[PDB]
Amino acid sequence: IPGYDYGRVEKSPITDLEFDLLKKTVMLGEKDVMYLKKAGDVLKDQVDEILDLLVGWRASNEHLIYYFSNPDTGEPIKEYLERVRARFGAWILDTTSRDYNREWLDYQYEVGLRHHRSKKGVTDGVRTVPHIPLRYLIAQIYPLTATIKPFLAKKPEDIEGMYNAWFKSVVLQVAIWSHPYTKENDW
Amino acid sequence: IPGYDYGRVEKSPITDLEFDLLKKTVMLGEKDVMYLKKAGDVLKDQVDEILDLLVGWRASNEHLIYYFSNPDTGEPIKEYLERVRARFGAWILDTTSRDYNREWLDYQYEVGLRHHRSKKGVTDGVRTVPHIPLRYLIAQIYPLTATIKPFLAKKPEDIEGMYNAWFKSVVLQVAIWSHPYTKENDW
Repeated sequence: IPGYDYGRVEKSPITDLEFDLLKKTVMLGEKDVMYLKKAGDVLKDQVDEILDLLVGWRASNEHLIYYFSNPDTGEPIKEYLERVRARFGAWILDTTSRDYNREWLDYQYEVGLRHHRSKKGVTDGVRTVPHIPLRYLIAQIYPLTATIKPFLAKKPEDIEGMYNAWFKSVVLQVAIWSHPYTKENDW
Repeated sequence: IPGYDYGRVEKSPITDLEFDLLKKTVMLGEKDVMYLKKAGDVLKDQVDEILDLLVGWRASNEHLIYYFSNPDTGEPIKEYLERVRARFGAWILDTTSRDYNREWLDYQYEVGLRHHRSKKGVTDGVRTVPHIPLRYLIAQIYPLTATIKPFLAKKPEDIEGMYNAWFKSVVLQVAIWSHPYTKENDW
C-alpha cells in the first residue's frame, strides 16, 4: 500500500501520558480494546464493501470529494482517490487490530498531518487542495462512526461494544489530529 | 440562570453557509431536527439525573474537575460548578428543542469561547484554569454523546434517531468550538 507508513513515522510531539489521558477522556479501556479486535474479525473481509461508501473512484464521496480534487480546476484526482482508498482501507483494520501504543499514536498524528496543509498531497505527489478545514475533520467524526455500525451487525452488546469502541477511536485520533491545526498552547 | 445568554450573544465569525454546510457534513437533517425535538420531550424531566452525571458539586468528572477548579490550589469551585450545571441543564434542552439557526450557532460559539481562554471563568467571575485544551473538547464528544442513550430509552429506531441526532449535535457543536482554538486559516 503506497504511502502507508505505519511503523515508519516520526515521534509525534504528544507525550505518551498525554496520549494515555486522551484514551481515558474517550473512555477507551481494555473492554474496548477487545471489542475493537472483535470488530476487526468482523470487518476484515467487508473492507471493500465499507470503502464503496467512503472513498474511491467507484465509491461515492460527498461534497468532501473536493478535497480529493485539484483546487484550480475542481477535478477529482483518481490516483489521489485510489491511493487514499487503499490506505484508508488498511486503516479500518488498523483501528480495530492494532494496539493503541506509541507507534499507533504516531501514525494517527501522521494521518492528521496528511489532512493538514503540512503534508496533504505530499504522500501521493498530487497537487490538490492544500488543507482540510479542522471543522470538517471534527464534523466527519459522526458519519465515519455511523457508517460502521451496520457492518458490525453480522454473526446487541457485541455490536454496541464494537460500535462504541470504534466511536471512541474515531474521536480519539481526530483529537490528536487537531494539534497541527491548533495554536501552540491551545491543543 | 446567570450567564446563560442564548439569544443575547454576539455574531460568531462563522457565516450562515459555513454553518449550513457544517450541519450537512454532520448529516443533521430535518429527520434529526424532529428526533432532537422529540428527544426534548424525552429529556425534559430527566435533566437533573443527567446533570448529576456530568456537572455539579455532587457530580464526578475525573480530572475534568480540574478545569472546574482553581489552578493554584486545584480546588473545585462550588459556585463555578453550580452555575455551569444550571447552564448545562439548559443546554440539554437547547440541544433538543431549539432550532439550529444563527441565534443557535452564535450561542454555540459562545459556549466554545467559554471553554477557550478567551472567556473561561469570565462568565462567572471565577478565577479558574484559564483554558480547556481542545483535545479534551473533541475527546468529550464520545462521553457526552454516549451518556444520553440510557436516558432516551422510554418516553429502537426512535431512540436510535434521537441518539444519532444528539451525536450529530455534540459533534457539530465542537466543530464550531474549535474555531477560537484553531489557527487562523486552519478551521
